[PDB]
Amino acid sequence: VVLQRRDWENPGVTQLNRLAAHPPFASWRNSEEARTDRPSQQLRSLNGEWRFAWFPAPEAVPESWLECDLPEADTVVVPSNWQMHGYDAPIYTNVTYPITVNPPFVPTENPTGCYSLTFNVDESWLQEGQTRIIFDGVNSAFHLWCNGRWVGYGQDSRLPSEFDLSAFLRAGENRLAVMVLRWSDGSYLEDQDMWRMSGIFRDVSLLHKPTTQISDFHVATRFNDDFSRAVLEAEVQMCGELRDYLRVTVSLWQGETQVASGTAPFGGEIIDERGGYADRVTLRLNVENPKLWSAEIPNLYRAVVELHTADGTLIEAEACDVGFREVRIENGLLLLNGKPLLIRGVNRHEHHPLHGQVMDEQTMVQDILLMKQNNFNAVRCSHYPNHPLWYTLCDRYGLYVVDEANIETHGMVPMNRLTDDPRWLPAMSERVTRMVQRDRNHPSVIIWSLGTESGHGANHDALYRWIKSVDPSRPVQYEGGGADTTATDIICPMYARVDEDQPFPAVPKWSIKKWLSLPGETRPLILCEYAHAMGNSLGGFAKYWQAFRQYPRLQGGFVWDWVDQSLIKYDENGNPWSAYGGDFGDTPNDRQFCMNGLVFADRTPHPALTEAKHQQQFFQFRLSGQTIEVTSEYLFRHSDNELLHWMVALDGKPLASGEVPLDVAPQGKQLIELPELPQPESAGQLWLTVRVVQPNATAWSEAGHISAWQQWRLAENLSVTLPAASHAIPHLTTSEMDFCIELGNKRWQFNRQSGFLSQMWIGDKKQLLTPLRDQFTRAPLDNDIGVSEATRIDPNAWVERWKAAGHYQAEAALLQCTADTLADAVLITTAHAWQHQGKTLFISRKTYRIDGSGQMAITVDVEVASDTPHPARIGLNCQLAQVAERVNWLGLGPQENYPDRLTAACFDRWDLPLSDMYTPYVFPSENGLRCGTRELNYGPHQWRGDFQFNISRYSQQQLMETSHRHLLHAEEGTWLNIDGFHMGIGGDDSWSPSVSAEFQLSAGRYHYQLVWCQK
Amino acid sequence: PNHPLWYTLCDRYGLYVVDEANIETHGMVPMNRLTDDPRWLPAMSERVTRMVQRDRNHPSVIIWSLGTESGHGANHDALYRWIKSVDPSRPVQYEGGGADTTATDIICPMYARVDEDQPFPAVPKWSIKKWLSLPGETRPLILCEYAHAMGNSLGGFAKYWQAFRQYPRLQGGFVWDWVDQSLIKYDENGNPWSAYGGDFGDTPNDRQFCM
Amino acid sequence: VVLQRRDWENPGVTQLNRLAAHPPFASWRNSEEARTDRPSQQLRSLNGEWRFAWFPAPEAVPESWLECDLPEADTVVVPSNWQMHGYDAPIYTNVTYPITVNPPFVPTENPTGCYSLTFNVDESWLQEGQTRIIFDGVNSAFHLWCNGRWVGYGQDSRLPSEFDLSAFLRAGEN
Ligand SMILES: O=C1O[C@H](CO)[C@H](O)[C@H](O)[C@H]1O
Ligand SMILES: [Mg+2]
Ligand SMILES: [Mg+2]
Ligand SMILES: [Mg+2]
Ligand code: NA
Ligand code: NA
Ligand code: NA
Ligand code: NA
Ligand code: NA
Repeated sequence: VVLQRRDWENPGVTQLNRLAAHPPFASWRNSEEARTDRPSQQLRSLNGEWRFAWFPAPEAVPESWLECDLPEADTVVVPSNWQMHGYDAPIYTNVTYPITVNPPFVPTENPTGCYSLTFNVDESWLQEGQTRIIFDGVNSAFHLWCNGRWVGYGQDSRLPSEFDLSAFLRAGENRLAVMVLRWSDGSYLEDQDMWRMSGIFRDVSLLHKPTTQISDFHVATRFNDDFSRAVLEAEVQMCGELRDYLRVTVSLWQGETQVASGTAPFGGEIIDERGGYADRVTLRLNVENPKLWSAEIPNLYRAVVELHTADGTLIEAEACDVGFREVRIENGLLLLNGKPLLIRGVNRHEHHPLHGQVMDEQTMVQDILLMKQNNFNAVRCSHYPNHPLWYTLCDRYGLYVVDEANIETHGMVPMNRLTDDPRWLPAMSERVTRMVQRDRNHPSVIIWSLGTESGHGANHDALYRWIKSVDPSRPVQYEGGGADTTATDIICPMYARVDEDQPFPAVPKWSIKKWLSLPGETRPLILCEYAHAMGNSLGGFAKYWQAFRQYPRLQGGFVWDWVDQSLIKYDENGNPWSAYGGDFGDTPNDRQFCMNGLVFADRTPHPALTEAKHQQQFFQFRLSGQTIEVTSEYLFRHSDNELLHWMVALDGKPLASGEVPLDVAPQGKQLIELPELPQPESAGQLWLTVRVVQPNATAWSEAGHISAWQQWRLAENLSVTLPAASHAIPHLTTSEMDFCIELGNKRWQFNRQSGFLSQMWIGDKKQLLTPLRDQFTRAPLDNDIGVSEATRIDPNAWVERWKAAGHYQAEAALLQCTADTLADAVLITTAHAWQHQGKTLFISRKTYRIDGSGQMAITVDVEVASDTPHPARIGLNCQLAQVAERVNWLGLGPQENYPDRLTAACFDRWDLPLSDMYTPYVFPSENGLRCGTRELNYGPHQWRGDFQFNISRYSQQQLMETSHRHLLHAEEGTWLNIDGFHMGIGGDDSWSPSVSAEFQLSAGRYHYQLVWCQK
Repeated sequence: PNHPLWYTLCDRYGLYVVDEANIETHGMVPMNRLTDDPRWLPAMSERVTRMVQRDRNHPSVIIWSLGTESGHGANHDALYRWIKSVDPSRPVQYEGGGADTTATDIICPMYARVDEDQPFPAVPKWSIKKWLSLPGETRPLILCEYAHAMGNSLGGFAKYWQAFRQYPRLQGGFVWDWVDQSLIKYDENGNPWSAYGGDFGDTPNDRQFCM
Repeated sequence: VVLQRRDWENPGVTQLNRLAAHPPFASWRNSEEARTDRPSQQLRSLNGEWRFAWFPAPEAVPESWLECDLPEADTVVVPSNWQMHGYDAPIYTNVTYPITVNPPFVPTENPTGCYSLTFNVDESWLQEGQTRIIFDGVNSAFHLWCNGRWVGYGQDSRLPSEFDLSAFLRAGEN
């Protein structure tokens, strides 16, 4: 009947014989083991080596497989995605469905994973009680057999499917057969922008419960006005035979101390004309001065739920961690424990570069640590319920969680075609209701989400109300249909900009500041997605945080996103490389658009992470005279693990430093008076830097962890002393093709046909491999290219405007090249025009002054045609012959920083290996820029001025021609790009121009000056 | 939902209609055991949604009902909101769980009395005059059932109508009910007689309570 | 698979292959007929004399009934309640369910009404367009076959269940 019914092409069948959803169970038979959360003899893992065979369709599966192991099958580890063992290709598509849109049907060619396990069951498990199997995650649908007999069927890839195996099992050896389908009608609700994989990718377990059992329990905590008193309310349900001797005890523990306890027989209050629930009981425990849970101090208690007889014989115990906290929206503000939150959030998919969508504790812990170390306090489960351990870890480490139903129908036209259809209400309801039933006792979950990108349909309204009715403790949000529909308690837009309206028809994205005050609007605004961190991105991040801090009802947002969804492939030599869309033969695909993370797949930070850390700081600073004002943004905790280190330096040379303990109340202020600083012995700019340091290790950070910093310019003494007059006078030599200048062991050559410096000599060793030429282009960033889908060739994108205007094609045309001998110098004057098909794009006018001290002063004045698209940069580039080990600069750093992403960078003297001056974005682009640089040192060379630079073994040309970072090859010398000016990188989104007007190079006329010398 | 012709005739002759979903779980213990269970939401939703989809163009239909005697479950709230979203032109009413829950736009009690309170635990039937002015209450009151017309009955009918006329927000009600549910049986001579519960060998039965 | 699935003991299955619900249709091919609400040639009634047999359970239904009229069956008027034709007793109960309260299960002794009809369809309906069958009320659940082939299943006693018969119909007797 299984092949005949085709349950995987019927949205009215989402399960068969599946048990009811419930909070995490372990069926402890000892209360102390429940209290301490130790392992339970009644909960076994079936994880490990299973048997697996791949088939192109369920019709290709032999009947013998149900009762006997296939000899051709392989032994594979479970949990796994079968794409990660190479049985078929993972597919990366964003919006467009990986299957033809013909609901409820899927392709007849539907990859089928046949899993099986031969395993033991002890006789004691079968002599009494109930033995069930739990599949925490099967993608996307499956039938289950046990000992050759059909058990049931399940859909929804991201929540546990449980089945009663009591009547199916024998003492001794037993065999499970699991037929997993890659595609089902469930897939229509699973159109997340991620790799499309399949298999048994989450834990498999066996759970033994007694016949008379705890079948459900809900924990609620309510508070008085000042949170000095709480009532813990615990509703407990049983299954089995009802009896007068039955009792439930809920006890609450803080460490080894029992704080409160209540005991009652079964039988709820009368609720209607037919009485009440005889199979339910509600316990109420008073708790004076509860320790409150927050992401700042994750105070937890332990609730133990004992099912027992009147005289104390235990039947079973369940338990959970309890966090006493209230979440409510009042007067337009989201309040936690009566205080308005500021969400420093990030979206986090479950992704591993080797294991695919299988999650392990180590990876989860690594993520949480990195998130907290970088000043995140919140996470969004984009876009499905997570591995169950995730919530336990967020409970214990302290992160706010948006728990989100596994519903996305992005690729439908229009987006709400299914979600407005009552025929799809049952499938949708189970994704929402079974999530709430599983996760409702986790304190870390503060907000429910109805899913993502599924338009706004009547089904959303129905399910919104269901949650509000079933769990009044948490707000419900949902972004679809314009982010402010009747199905959301919070205005939760994606990539709405700070000041700029994007007034799309029907679903406009208003400036977030504007959105709050639209006539009749009163709700809080928290972006469910913002600051798209794809490649070289997070330009404009500081603008969001300034607005968040200024506007009470702007309460933050969740960055998109945490980790690049790249996957490891191996080349012919067996060396690993990072792969994206299309690299597995998957087609259609959306290329690099799966890589939007603040960290690489292996959790190495992108440069943008530090910009997020700095903007998300919990301490704010002001300077007035000798006084630093420190303001705490903590809502609950005092600064009891913080000291302020301060340092004053003169152009990188340390002058004075000290330490002061921080003693700041939540939302409080502390004034720190700096000692009288000694006056500088020379010219230059004094800089004050402050860092907040955590002396002690925490659960989430090491001793000496830096949590916050800030810099200010102090006194400046401009240099008024002229350089010591030189005896020597540089000599000019003139040929038809060159102007050469010589001074001691130094020589400069200017090509009279090109008009550029073609060579320089130290001794008589050549310094250049390529001439020093103007550059007005950059290897395009992902933000420059501006595509969310591989098929789109968008004329509006920056890269396309540059290409169409001929910026990449423009050839320098020489207008002037003259040489004059001065009293103590040689002056070379040049002028070039860059034209494309008769149009003058740019004019560059330069002077090079070479004096007797060996310094070459370059003055550059550029004209940019007002009607050409604003250029990516205004600078010079050359390939140096030198390959040196180190780069030393006085400027902003140490990490990569761009004009609209430089707030985290500090001004100082930095020294790094050359390789650190390149950022290995998996899709190569312009990278490694450092701004506000007054001095750069590389080998024998020094450049001085006020410029931005990048320095690497890769030319802009190679970077723009190369699609993968592992395909890059170090070129002969060192490519140097020195920019007078450089365009913003943007990032408000990555599929439309996102660079703010103040960071575009639109001034028309540009001036910069550089001194090049040998040190 | 009735035979489709009923709505056509009510349109043309002129009667106001409460169109009601085919959902009643009276015999459950407690009454909301199914209607508060998410497993039964799909079956319940089709009884509501497919009614609205059929009858939403009939002018005679002025109010939707979520069914009767099924307590008050979270499934009622979901479906209440579904209707309000899909068809804002008609109020939604539902009596279960005490006649004034979050799943009803109209206080719609059954057999609430004019002056006399019946303060049952959980689901009290207040005096209708008193019900209207309970703290915070602002909704209209229309009894979905009153004046049980069983046998020699309708004593005190005038008392309802005096109150309906005096109180603006007491906007009437629906008598229980129109027609006796008696069935024709025939005796030895082939003479017809009116039969009720039990007269077909049906057991358990509730006798004349169908009339 | 019909007897094996027991769709009538599963609240997750309320229908199979049932068409979307909609307001009353008549598919007029003349605008003046639509305006005046006169009969439509495209809306036929199948009310009248049908064949009927009673069984104590669906397991008792002979497989031959799918493709051939039962000789022991009676000719009855439809629409009708079969209790009113004396096939079994109507039950009057108020609150207490007529069956043991054990959701989603019903008694094994489940009175089964086997209705059948032989009918002709005019030629032009076979060549073009979509032909559906509408059951305005069936109490309480039913499976449907057309020319021996299974069509679908429906619940809810008080709303129409509609099924596309286009791929099932043939020239002559159906
Ligand atoms: O709006 C979105 O933009 C992201 C683009 O990377 C990603 O597709 C998210 O899943 C989606 O919610
Ligand atoms: Mg299905
Ligand atoms: Mg999407
Ligand atoms: Mg059913
Ligand atoms: Na704010
Ligand atoms: Na993406
Ligand atoms: Na590139
Ligand atoms: Na009145
Ligand atoms: Na009655």
